Amino acid sequence: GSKIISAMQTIKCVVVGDGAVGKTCLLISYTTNKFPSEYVPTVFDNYAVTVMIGGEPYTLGLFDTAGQEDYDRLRPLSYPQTDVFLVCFSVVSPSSFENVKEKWVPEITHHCPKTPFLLVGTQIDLRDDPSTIEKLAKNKQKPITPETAEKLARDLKAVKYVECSALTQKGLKNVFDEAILAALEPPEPKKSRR
Repeated sequence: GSKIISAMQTIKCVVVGDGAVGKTCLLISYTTNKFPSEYVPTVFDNYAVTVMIGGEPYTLGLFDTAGQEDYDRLRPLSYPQTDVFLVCFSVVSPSSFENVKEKWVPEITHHCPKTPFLLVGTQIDLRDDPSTIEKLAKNKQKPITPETAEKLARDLKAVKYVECSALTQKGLKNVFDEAILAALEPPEPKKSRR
């Protein structure tokens, strides 16, 4: 019975995998909607901002691999929290979204198979640019197909599968509505009688 609508349930997202090695831009836009086109690691990072689905605020605390001199304990005390799982999907690489299955599912659902599973297409701003080509250029270009992505999201049945470059926003408000809907899970006392 969550309190009335709204309220920053706080959504700590655990991004797993790299996907076209371009997940940075996502976190950037996840907070500044301005990926590396005009963003770079020149200041302290790691934080949660508050977004808005339809007028409700939901913080998103992004958490990637380790990388802290402080050396946190093997078991963080964030157990009692959200901790969603943003499986970075790769539509700008050759079936890169599939290595995701190989180690990302064993890192998110085999690890925390609670519900928050969001398959998000990454670096989609280069899916149409040669930018993501050097990333692989094995195929001199190769974006995920409609039989590729659904192919593995069908294998994990995440919370939801989409595509949206960090800065593009063709579905970030959706992955963000999901990432939050995956870490804020609203009550289900809906009213029937259509």
